[PDB]
Amino acid sequence: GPKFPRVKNWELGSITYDTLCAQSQQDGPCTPRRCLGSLVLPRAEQLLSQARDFINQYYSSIKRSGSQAHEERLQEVEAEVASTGTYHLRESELVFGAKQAWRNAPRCVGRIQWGKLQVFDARDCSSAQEMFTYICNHIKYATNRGNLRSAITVFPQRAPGRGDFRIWNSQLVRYAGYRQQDGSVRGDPANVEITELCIQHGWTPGNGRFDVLPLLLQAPDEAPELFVLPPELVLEVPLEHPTLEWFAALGLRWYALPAVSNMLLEIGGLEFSAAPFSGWYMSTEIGTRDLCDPHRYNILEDVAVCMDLDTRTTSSLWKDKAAVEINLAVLHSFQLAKVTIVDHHAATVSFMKHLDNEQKARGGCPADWAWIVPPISGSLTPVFHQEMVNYILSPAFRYQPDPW
Amino acid sequence: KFPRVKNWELGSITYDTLCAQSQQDGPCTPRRCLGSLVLPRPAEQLLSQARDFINQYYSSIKRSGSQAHEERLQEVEAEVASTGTYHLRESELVFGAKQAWRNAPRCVGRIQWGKLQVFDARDCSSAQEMFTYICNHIKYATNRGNLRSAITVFPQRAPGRGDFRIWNSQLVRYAGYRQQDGSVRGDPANVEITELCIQHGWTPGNGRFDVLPLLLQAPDEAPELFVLPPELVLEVPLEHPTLEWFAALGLRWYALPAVSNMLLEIGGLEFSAAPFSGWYMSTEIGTRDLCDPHRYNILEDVAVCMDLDTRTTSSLWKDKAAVEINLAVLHSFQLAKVTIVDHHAATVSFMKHLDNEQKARGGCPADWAWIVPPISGSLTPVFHQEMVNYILSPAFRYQPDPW
Ligand code: HEM
Ligand code: HEM
Ligand SMILES: Cc1cc(N)nc(CCc2cncc(CCc3cc(C)cc(N)n3)c2)c1
Ligand SMILES: Cc1cc(N)nc(CCc2cncc(CCc3cc(C)cc(N)n3)c2)c1
Ligand SMILES: C[C@H](O)[C@H](O)[C@H]1CNc2nc(N)[nH]c(=O)c2N1
Ligand SMILES: C[C@H](O)[C@H](O)[C@H]1CNc2nc(N)[nH]c(=O)c2N1
Ligand SMILES: [Zn+2]
Repeated sequence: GPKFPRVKNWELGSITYDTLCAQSQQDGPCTPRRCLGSLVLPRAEQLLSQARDFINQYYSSIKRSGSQAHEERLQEVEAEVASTGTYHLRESELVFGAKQAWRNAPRCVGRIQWGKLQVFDARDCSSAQEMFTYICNHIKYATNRGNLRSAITVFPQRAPGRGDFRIWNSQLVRYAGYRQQDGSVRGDPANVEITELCIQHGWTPGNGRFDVLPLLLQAPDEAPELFVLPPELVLEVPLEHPTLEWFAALGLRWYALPAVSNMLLEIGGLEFSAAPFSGWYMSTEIGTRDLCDPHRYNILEDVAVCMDLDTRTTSSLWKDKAAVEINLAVLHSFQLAKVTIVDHHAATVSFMKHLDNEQKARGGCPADWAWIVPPISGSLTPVFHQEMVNYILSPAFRYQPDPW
Repeated sequence: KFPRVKNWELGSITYDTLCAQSQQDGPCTPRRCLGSLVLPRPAEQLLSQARDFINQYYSSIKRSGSQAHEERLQEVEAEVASTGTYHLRESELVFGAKQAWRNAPRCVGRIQWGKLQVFDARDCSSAQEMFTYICNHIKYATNRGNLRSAITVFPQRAPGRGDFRIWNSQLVRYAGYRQQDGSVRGDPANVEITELCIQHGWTPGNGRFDVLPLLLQAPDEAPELFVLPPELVLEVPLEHPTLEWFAALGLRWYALPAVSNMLLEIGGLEFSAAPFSGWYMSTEIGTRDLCDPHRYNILEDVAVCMDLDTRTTSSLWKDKAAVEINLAVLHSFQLAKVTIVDHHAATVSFMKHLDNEQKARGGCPADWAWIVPPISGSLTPVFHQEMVNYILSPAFRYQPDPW
């Protein structure tokens, strides 16, 4: 009977109703006529009502809803907008909003960790050199010699008629992709453009499969400046397999720290164009997507040849078998090197726990089924059997187009 | 207006224009996507669905606007106006059936859509006759292992009476027997239907792979029980190409996947019993049927045979055993010479189908969550392909269990 989306788990037969989706103040790309759930990108008074709503969220979370401190903050916000066209978050409001944005992110399977996020405030930053210092500090804290810690650094918000703080790299740590004489790519094909941009801005490039890119950092109304990360700060894990002795001879490696640098963090209508955040990897990200996507490192055939598989027919399941060993290699190598990582089984189990916590706390959890289900062994994980409702809540992270 | 659809592996983009032909709303709204939900919960109407469908039929034979087209629209007007309903010509039924398959967004096997044997069983008046028709279908579709797609269409729904229904969800299914210890012997998905069969007089077996009888219901009658002749149900014992102990697990599956509980809708008419069959994609058996925790749940058994470390998720014992179970399914079907398709072959052919449908109709409705296989998703090309989901008619439609 409840007038809210009914949500079922088909493994366990259990039912919930999502009431949180009523809080959503932003349309996705679906209509009654057609579902667009699988698209990667969907394409004055406004600020105030967004600001008012965020402040209500803040005072709810500290249980001071309706208090005069709440009403005074409301009054203080609209008087700021009244005279400057914008307003500013208090420190504890920023901390709240950043965690809430992570909590609200439908595509993230790691949200059980949402309440544990180090928020570095960098809203004082005023140069690209200073952005560099801030980022190096973030990487150091976040990496913590392999005992990885979730973190976000928040640079100054968009200002009317002032250029943006931007990190040009899509991640803080990524490998170069060098377009070759014969059309092929050495390194990571995903990163051909950013690699070419780094060179155009004066970077002397390497010639390897795994060259850490430098950072391209843009302070307001200036050309971006180039910064090389000192190698001692970028922790990497050489890949070996627990029983296949030859795997180490492949010279494969990956970096410890997954750190998104190109997303817009929106809080109460305010927009933080540079606010890089980092966690730790789920092993499928490296072992399945990064290493096996045809349009990435594409190592599946090489590994299956080493494994002596029949690569000439689909029904030998050579792709499936090779992908499994590569994944096991990612896990074993990170474990050996004492770098935090989580396999897709533990990650999804922990996300089911998170669904249950959020059901109690907020009456639902926005989630993108296609992104939550891992790219190998999907139905072997509990999330495969769990219906999910997807909607946009704010605070939010947002994809933003490349600044070039 | 028209959604951009992108393949992320290849960089190629199409636009879906077919979706403007959808007449029926799905579960999503701009506020929230419900695309992952398995089921979401007069004469003038029927006349326009009928006109539209007849328009589709004559268009498909390139006789659009001809005398036979106009006179067939008149026939339908006249029949509906006098009786509240009408009847399809056999060739139109044939067209409608193929098109309902074509339009099925959860089906990865649609490259085959133009090749479907259609049995007209609309002259059925008893559970007995239904049983005979079902037996011909099975024998025909099975064809000693060289499987052939088929559908049998029983009499349509009528305003003045109950439905023809097949109580079973599939024609061939294994029994599930609830035990004293609250565990299940056989297939846990079929405990309820096994219990109905027993209640309607079936003497039950006691194995893990006991083929269920059929419960067939003619209008307003109690369902009747019919045992499938064991020589008609082709089965495949499962063994592994290199792991010799696998055969000892005594595992087996049936050759013929035949859905018997869906409703076929054509030109506004509803066929409540219209069982259809193709051939298996190996992951349905290897991954879902055998490995789902609420199914035969054999993963831990196999992984232990393979001597894997089960104590820890990080050894990827589940992933290892799942692949070997799938391989055993493929090998066993190929050895027994029964048609089967692996998920790589199937999804590659589906990509081709998307390309064909783009040229033919300017799109293809597809449910990404159902099209992407349950193991090795991103290792298939469909993972990287955006898809657009919507309801076209003719259609297969889910219907609730008759009891
Ligand atoms: C703590 C360990 C974490 C794990 C294991 C984790 C896991 C994941 C995974 C597997 C994805 C899908 C990525 C892909 O397929 O490319 C993802 C996406 C995402 N994660 Fe988490 N995450 C973690 C921490 C964080 C943190 C600290 C934040 C932000 C504060 C975050 C926010 C996001 C966002 C916004 C996305 C969507 C990215 C996009 O749309 O490109 N995650 N995460
Ligand atoms: C010829 C070989 C065929 C293959 C390889 C194939 C493959 C598949 C697969 C893998 C699924 C999803 C099954 C699941 O996860 O439960 C499916 C669903 C479906 N198939 Fe096909 N199929 C074939 C033939 C047919 C035929 C002949 C029809 C009807 C004439 C058909 C209509 C459907 C429908 C309506 C669904 C959705 C069923 C539901 O919602 O329960 N398929 N198919
Ligand atoms: C077109 C486009 C849209 C979009 N929303 N995201 C992307 C990039 C997706 C993407 C690719 N590689 C890496 C990531 C980061 C994933 C990531 C982030 C964090 C914080 C932890 C963790 N385990 N994993 C994200 C591209
Ligand atoms: C609650 C519910 C809803 C729904 N739409 N379908 C189902 C059953 C789905 C289902 C389960 N087992 C088996 C099948 C048959 C799938 C199937 C059908 C055909 C014709 C060929 C082929 N290779 N595979 C379908 C259940
Ligand atoms: C087309 C499809 O939406 C796209 O390939 C998605 C599918 N699911 C995904 N899921 C995750 N976690 N990451 C991705 O990059 C993708 N890609
Ligand atoms: C909740 C989720 O939608 C459900 O488990 C779906 C996912 N994808 C599927 N895909 C196929 N082919 N068959 C299924 O039964 C399912 N189950
Ligand atoms: Zn949707």
